[PDB]
Amino acid sequence: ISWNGFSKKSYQERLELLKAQALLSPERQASLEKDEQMSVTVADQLSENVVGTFSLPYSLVPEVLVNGQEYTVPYVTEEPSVVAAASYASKIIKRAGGFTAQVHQRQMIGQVALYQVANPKLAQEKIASKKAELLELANQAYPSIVKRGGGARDLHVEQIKGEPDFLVVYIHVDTQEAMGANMLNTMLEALKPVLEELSQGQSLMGILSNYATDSLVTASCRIAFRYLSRQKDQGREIAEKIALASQFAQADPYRAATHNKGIFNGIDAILIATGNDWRAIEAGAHAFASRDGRYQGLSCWTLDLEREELVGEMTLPMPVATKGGSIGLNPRVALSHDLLGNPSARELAQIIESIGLAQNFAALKALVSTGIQQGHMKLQAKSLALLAGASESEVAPLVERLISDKTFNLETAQRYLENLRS
Amino acid sequence: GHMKISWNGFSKKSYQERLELLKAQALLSPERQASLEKDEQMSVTVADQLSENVVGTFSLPYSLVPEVLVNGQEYTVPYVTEEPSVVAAASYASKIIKRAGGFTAQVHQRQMIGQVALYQVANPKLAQEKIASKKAELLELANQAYPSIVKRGGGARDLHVEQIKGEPDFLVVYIHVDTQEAMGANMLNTMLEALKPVLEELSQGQSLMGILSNYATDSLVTASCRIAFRYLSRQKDQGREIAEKIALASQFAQADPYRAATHNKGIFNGIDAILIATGNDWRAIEAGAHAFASRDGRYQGLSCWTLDLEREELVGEMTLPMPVATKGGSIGLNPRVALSHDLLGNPSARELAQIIESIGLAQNFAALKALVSTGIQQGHM
Ligand SMILES: CC(C)(COP(=O)([O-])OP(=O)([O-])OC[C@H]1O[C@@H](n2cnc3c(N)ncnc32)[C@H](O)[C@@H]1OP(=O)([O-])[O-])[C@@H](O)C(=O)NCCC(=O)NCCSC(=O)C[C@@](C)(O)CC(=O)[O-]
Ligand SMILES: CC(C)(COP(=O)([O-])OP(=O)([O-])OC[C@H]1O[C@@H](n2cnc3c(N)ncnc32)[C@H](O)[C@@H]1OP(=O)([O-])[O-])[C@@H](O)C(=O)NCCC(=O)NCCSC(=O)C[C@@](C)(O)CC(=O)[O-]
Repeated sequence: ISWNGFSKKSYQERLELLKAQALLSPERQASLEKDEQMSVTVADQLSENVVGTFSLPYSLVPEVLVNGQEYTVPYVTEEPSVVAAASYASKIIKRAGGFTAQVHQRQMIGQVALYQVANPKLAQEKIASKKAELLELANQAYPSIVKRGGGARDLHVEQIKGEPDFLVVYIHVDTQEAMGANMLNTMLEALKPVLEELSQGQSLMGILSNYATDSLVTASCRIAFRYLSRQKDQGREIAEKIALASQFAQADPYRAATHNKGIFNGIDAILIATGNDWRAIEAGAHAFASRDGRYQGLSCWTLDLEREELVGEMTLPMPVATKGGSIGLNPRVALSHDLLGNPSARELAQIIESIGLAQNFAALKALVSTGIQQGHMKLQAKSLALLAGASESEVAPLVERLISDKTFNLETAQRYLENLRS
Repeated sequence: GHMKISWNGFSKKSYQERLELLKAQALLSPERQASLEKDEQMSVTVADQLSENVVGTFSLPYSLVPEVLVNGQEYTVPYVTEEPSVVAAASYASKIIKRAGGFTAQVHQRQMIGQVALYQVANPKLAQEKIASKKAELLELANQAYPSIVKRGGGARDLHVEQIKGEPDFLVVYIHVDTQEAMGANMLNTMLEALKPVLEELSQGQSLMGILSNYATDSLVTASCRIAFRYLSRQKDQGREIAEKIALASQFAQADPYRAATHNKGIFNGIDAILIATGNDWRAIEAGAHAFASRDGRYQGLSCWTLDLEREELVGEMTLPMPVATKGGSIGLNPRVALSHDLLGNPSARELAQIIESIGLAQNFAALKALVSTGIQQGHM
């Protein structure tokens, strides 16, 4: 069964189409049809001073092809056109072969800040020359069930200049599937007393870093010009303008901020659905956006003129998880993982990275062609046309006559739908 | 000050007791209090209007951060977060800072920046001089396509052109528009799209895009607190060391981007919580603020904590772009978002921006105080 015409289906028809796809078990489908929410007693366990619950929309972005595997992505967003834009971009890019994505590394970085170090140079080399014992110390409670390529893998000391000067020790630990810093804090808590003794300094803090450069993930798409425009040869011009738009985000931070914001309309939507910490992802990615000395766009769009293809690519820190937190407490988050086929943490990271590039593509394509206002008043005319009882074959001629008028309401679509039937 | 029911021991109250205490405060109307007691949620029919392909609704916790004193006015702040200890830390930090006199905050400006990128300009210098010398007609043009914002005190205020070098060269026109209580995305892009045809003619170039910018440097807001050392520790003699170590933690975030990211992440645990509660766009705030953190060439912490040794006080300060809104979006559609604005006394957009700016510094304060003293090992309650 295809997702064609899913645009124009009603809420009840969307749930029947999802049931036809057979993506959810009987229990999860029923849970979704009752619109089961996280209970107040559960929310009382996740947060403090809880006095109720707050609800947001829950949507589906279909036909997300990542590495030859197709997914139905769950979105949680309150902003109109975000889901429609990701769905439109996902369909086009699926026709172009889908996304290719990889996880370069998956390790979390912890750091211990030391200060009041008499000689940072000798302390740097003294701690460095005990790297083996320091990592052996950090690995002593995880000798084999973790020490199979996981565990504390690397350590190094660096002199960070400034006011004052800090001696920072970075530890690199294999994260596994859970969002548990229990691994990290066990290694940090034991290294702090030793690092103080080796450096003859004082420890300021031992904390995880959300600048997760040991968890980079890249996704890419390759779109033939013929897929960008129905017109003859104008798919190349749209491609040229999308590559220019990507260079603008590299040149002006005022554009980079908006460029990267559009990326995170989708990334945060799937991060919320899957119960992931979007503040950590937003921080690491936006810090990553200025790694070359200036805040620039997080994705690149270039032209392959000889193959006649538009190429998109984006690398971000994406240390997402599939266990822990609200994943096992929020029943709709568990349903979101089931919906995606229970992907691994690395597989989920490549799906999120792909929808962010898909979200970015739909924004740039609209900005450089029709504009972003046009696409905002076509979805209203569409939703108002469905509330007026229009069939699928008559939505399009009703939207053209509604969008023709400056202002239209439900009473406007109803009168026009009646003339269409007269 | 007494004669007003206090929030002491609110941590230890049960869910039903929290609603009774909130009812005793008399902050919500009979309808809003009842709406909260029924735990009224946004319906699927309403959510159907906010998003596409809606197949249900997604629920998050909804919490209260009490005793948020901003500019001598006290508030009960609503939080929507799924992360444990976030609400507890913001409540704890707000109580201490309330004892220290609360927050002082200001709004420097409240204008949105839109931009039109031009390329293929034969003479960018002459095109720059042609567009600049017609600022008056261009901004009158920008206000003629959105007349309703002019009738309420707002609209396009300033314009300027910039030559951005590179490959290729861009000629970018920035407009500064007064949005009033709205975030003004629909407003701005409507004005930009109307300027695009004219700017093409003035420059004899091609328009690439006309779009709002989330780098809202015309909407900076800073909040600050001033905490005597005696308030930093219950021992009333260890507050100096706690103060010194929080200032060191604040400078670590200025020196190491690996710390700055975590430092700024803790800020937005609270900022995003109140942005969701009030129906505001946290993606826009996250993007502009994190871009703002690298304005001096390196990604650094967004807040400053310094020592006033002669006054024996810890000083905190944070400036962020905060172009929040009180009308539009899901405001007035999500019944809990309208309840959140009522709970805060229906503050103006500028007053709301100073509450959000203050709670972000309060969140940052509680994190630094813990990392530098007990540490954040698990903190499971
Ligand atoms: C929104 C569209 C797709 C409308 O464009 P359209 O012409 O109305 O599309 P369509 O209705 O003719 O159908 C084409 C396909 O698009 C999908 N689709 C189309 N409509 C719907 C719908 N109601 N609900 C669900 N899916 C929809 C859907 O897959 C559909 O296929 P179908 O199902 O018919 O076989 C287009 O105008 C667009 O891509 N706009 C871009 C909006 C965007 O990218 N992001 C929204 C956030 S706005 C923002 O501020 C971010 C930004 C833009 O600033 C970032 C930046 O500046 O870089
Ligand atoms: C958590 C406390 C307050 C406990 O520390 P404590 O002193 O043992 O708590 P307490 O019960 O003794 O103090 C009571 C008061 O504190 C608040 N409070 C205290 N407990 C609760 C509770 N269960 N529920 C609701 N409110 C609570 C509340 O205001 C309460 O007022 P009262 O009811 O007594 O009148 C303290 O240790 C703390 O502030 N820790 C900071 C933890 C934190 O910042 N969490 C945020 C998420 S972690 C994060 O952001 C990542 C990070 C930190 O790396 C970012 C960064 O690096 O900056």
